[PDB]
This record gives sequence, structure tokens and C-alpha cells, in this order.
Amino acid sequence: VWVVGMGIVMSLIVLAIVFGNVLVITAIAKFERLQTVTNYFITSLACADLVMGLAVVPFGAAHILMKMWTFGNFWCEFWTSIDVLCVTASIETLCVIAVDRYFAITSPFKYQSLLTKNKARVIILMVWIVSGLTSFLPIQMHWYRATHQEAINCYAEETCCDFFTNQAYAIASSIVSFYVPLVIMVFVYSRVFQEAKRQLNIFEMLRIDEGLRLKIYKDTEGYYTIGIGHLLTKSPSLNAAKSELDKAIGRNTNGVITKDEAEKLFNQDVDAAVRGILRNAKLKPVYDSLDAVRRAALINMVFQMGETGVAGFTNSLRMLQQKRWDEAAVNLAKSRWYNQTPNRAKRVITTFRTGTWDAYKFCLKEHKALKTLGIIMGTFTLCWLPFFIVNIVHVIQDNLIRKEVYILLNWIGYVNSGFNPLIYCRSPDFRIAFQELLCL
Ligand SMILES: CC(C)CCC[C@@H](C)[C@H]1CC[C@H]2[C@@H]3CC=C4C[C@@H](O)CC[C@]4(C)[C@H]3CC[C@]12C
Ligand SMILES: CC(C)CCC[C@@H](C)[C@H]1CC[C@H]2[C@@H]3CC=C4C[C@@H](O)CC[C@]4(C)[C@H]3CC[C@]12C
Ligand SMILES: Nc1nc(Nc2ccccc2)nc2ccc(Br)cc12
Ligand SMILES: C=CCc1ccccc1OC[C@@H](O)CNC(C)C
Repeated sequence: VWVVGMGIVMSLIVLAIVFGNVLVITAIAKFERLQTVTNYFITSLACADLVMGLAVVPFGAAHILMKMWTFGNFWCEFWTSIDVLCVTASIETLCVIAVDRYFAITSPFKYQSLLTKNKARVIILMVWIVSGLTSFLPIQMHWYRATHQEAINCYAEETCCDFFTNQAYAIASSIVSFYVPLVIMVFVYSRVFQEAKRQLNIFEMLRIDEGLRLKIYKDTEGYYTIGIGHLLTKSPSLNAAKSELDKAIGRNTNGVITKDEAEKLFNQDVDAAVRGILRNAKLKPVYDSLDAVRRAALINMVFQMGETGVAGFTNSLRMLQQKRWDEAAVNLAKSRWYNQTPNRAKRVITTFRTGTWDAYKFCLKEHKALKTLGIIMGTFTLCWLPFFIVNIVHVIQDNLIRKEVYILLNWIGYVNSGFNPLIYCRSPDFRIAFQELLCL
């Protein structure tokens, strides 16, 4: 019959869950630079998805294909109990991630978790402990058992593992175990995206569109530069750029420098840009007649071109001081600066034009890491929220739920366990880690 199709489909889903989440787990286990605090949370998140694929989805596939329960009422309890455990531990983990990323993005240690690894391990156990209590106890203590005849006949029957619960459980379980951490997750992590966008200074602005290299390279004009767009010299001699590099650093570098002494150059360059805007009489009044977002966009222009080069935009300077943003943005486009480097000028002109950071959304490496964590959360919501909204309406509407429409929406939740590894292939560090494990 037509069951052979779903068997292959479900068997592939079990593989994509197991093979993908063991891949995520092993990548964090062996590789050091992925052993971060956030990735310990992802480890337990992958475990919740891995156990979903080893203990839950297969026995649910045998339940659908055989149209009955082969494994007894004992395993019917654990299968249900472990299924609830993996979903409860997943949302709280995603809830801990969001709160961890909030306290990180608000501390002066931006993008770095305040929790230590030993303490984050203490959090993981409590999540599984609290999940293990809210999941096993209501199922093992029969607090879910309904009192209507159809449920009672399935309870005593060992070949039936239909999941009928009384209305009190369906409410309290959905609220405490799913909706509360969901609402916290969505509110706390929307608070993170709002801080990353609000907390964009000139330093992150430049470091995005200027880049960072630790080896001497030629810039867009061909001049020897190093660090974050630090101009070394305009002479074609490499040692002239290396000797000027050593005079500025004080160390014999042979053209290679660390990230610490590269930020120190980056600070001095930005300081020279602000001091240069204040020395020049043509740039001083315009800088003062600007908000912090456009002050940065101005510091960026002086960073790239110098004080005298930026002062040539005599019309654009008068308009940015007259606060005529759209009109200044046009003369900024009619320049040869927008010709040589259009992608950078676009982001700077739009920063003047709009007075926001929309041109630099998710352009910084650490913001892309947050957007990655926002996708595993938004996916977790879209996979389970339909299931949980139908449970909450099923109870209120008082009509019993359609067994195929019910189990359907639970499988949209099941296929969530295979989505996390692909969203991690959207990180550059996991791609490099996965390719080693796959030996590609
Ligand atoms: C099958 C079900 C019922 C039991 C599985 C739950 C337990 C054994 C598993 C699932 C996820 C696991 C955690 C995943 C994250 C790691 C981080 C690592 O640095 C230390 C151990 C720690 C913190 C694990 C401890 C044990 C753990 C909580
Ligand atoms: C009934 C069946 C499904 C229960 C078996 C649950 C299995 C999958 C659980 C139980 C304990 C878990 C492990 C606990 C220790 C951690 C160490 C961490 O650095 C990598 C993941 C790893 C190794 C976990 C992987 C998943 C794990 C092995
Ligand atoms: N499911 C639940 N998760 C979590 N995690 C969490 C951890 C740190 C900060 C915020 C939230 N908290 C809950 C508080 C009450 C109730 Br009720 C349920 C939860
Ligand atoms: C109304 C209970 C639904 C629920 C609440 C909390 C955690 C998980 C929940 O349901 C997960 C489903 O995957 C289980 N459905 C059965 C076990 C097939």
C-alpha cells in the first residue's frame, strides 16, 4: 500500500535529526574555538533534538505506520514522557540562550556571556532537572489521565498509545512548559536585536565596512595598509610599509601584528579622524550639527579619505548642517567617492540620509551570530506554535481533536530537530567544523 512512501520519508527524517545533531554535538566536542558558553547551550539543544530522533520520532513512526502501539504501556509512558521532556528542555534552552545573550549584549563585555562554563553546566542540568520533573511526574503520576470513556479504554489497552489528557493538564502543561518560556524568549530576544542596533558606534561601523586583516595588504587604491584600514605608506616599497609599521608599533613585526595592537591602531586612527574634524574649520560646524549616527558616518568619511578630502564636498557639508538629508545624499552620490567604493559609500550615504543603522544591519560578525540564534528560535516557534495553538483551542472549543490533524501538527514540531544543523551551517565556524568531521 502507500505506506512505503512515508516509511522512507520518516526514516530520512530520523537520520537528518540524528546525523545532523550528532554532527553539531561532535563539532563542539572536538573543536576548541566552538567550546563557547552559547554552544554548551546548543549542545543540550542538540541533545534534546538528538533524543527526539533516537527515542521519540522512530516509535512515533512505528505508531503511525502500524496504526497501533507495539511497545507496551510502559514504553508508551516514557515515549510520551521523553517526548514532553525534549520539547520542554528545548524551549527553556532557547529561553536561557536569549536571556544569556541579553545580559551579554548589555554588559561592557559585549557579545560575551557573563556565565562561566562551569556555571553554564550547572544551568544545563537544572533545565533538564526542572524539565524532567514537569515532564515525567505528570505522566508517571497519571495527572494527565482523562475521565471520558474513549480515553479510559485506550489507557487499559496496551496496544493503544493515544495521548488523551484532561483539560487541566492541556492548559497547565502548555502554559508552564511552552508558552511562558516562549513569551519570555520572544520578548527577551527581541530586546537583544534592539540593543545590537542601538549599540552601533563608529568602531563597529568601520570594522564592518573597512574589514580586518593582520597581514599587510593593498587597499582599494593599492596603498599598503594593515589592521583595520590603517594606511602604512603611499610608497610602493614593502619595507617602507614594514619600517613605518615597526616605527608606529615599536616592535619588529615583519608585516604581521596581533589583534590587540591592531585595535590600538584602530583607536588612534579614529582619534585622528575626530581631532581632524575639529581642527578643520570647514568640518567643525557640520559635525556639531549632527546626531550621533551621522557624526559616525562623518567620522567614517574622514577615516577613509582624510580631512582635506572630505572638506571638498562643499555643498554636501552645507546641507548636512541644514539637516537636508535627502538632498545631501544626492550630492554625496554625485561624487567619485561613491564611484570608487560604492558599497561603502552607499552604507555611509544611507546613514546620513536615514539617520539610522539600517545600512549596517547584521553586517558585523557578532550580529550575524545573533541573527543565527534568532532563526533557531523563530523556527522553533513556527514549528510548535501551530501545534500548541490547536491544543489550546481544542480545549476551549470543547470538541475533540482530529487525530490526524493533531498528529500532523506534532510532526511539524518533530521536523524541528533536523533544522538546527542547517541553521548552524549558516555560521562560518560550524561550516569549517562540519567539513573536517565529514572529511570533505
Ligand atoms: C534520555 C533522557 C531521558 C535523558 C537525557 C538527559 C541528560 C542525560 C543529558 C541531555 C543533555 C546533556 C547535557 C548536554 C550539555 C553538556 C555540556 C557538557 O560540557 C557537560 C554535560 C552536559 C551539561 C550534559 C549533561 C547530561 C545531559 C543533561
Ligand atoms: C532512551 C535513549 C534515547 C536515551 C539515550 C540518551 C542519549 C542520546 C544521551 C544521554 C546522555 C547524553 C550525553 C551526555 C554527555 C554529553 C557530552 C557533550 O560534550 C556531548 C554530548 C553528550 C555526549 C550527550 C549526548 C546524548 C546522550 C548520550
Ligand atoms: N519554562 C520556564 N523557563 C524559564 N527559563 C528562564 C531562565 C532564565 C530567565 C528567564 C526564564 N523560566 C520560567 C519561569 C517561570 C515559569 Br511558570 C516557567 C519558566
Ligand atoms: C498538551 C501537552 C502538549 C505538550 C506540552 C509540553 C511539552 C510537550 C507537549 O507535547 C509534545 C508532543 O510532541 C507530545 N505529543 C504526544 C506525546 C505524541
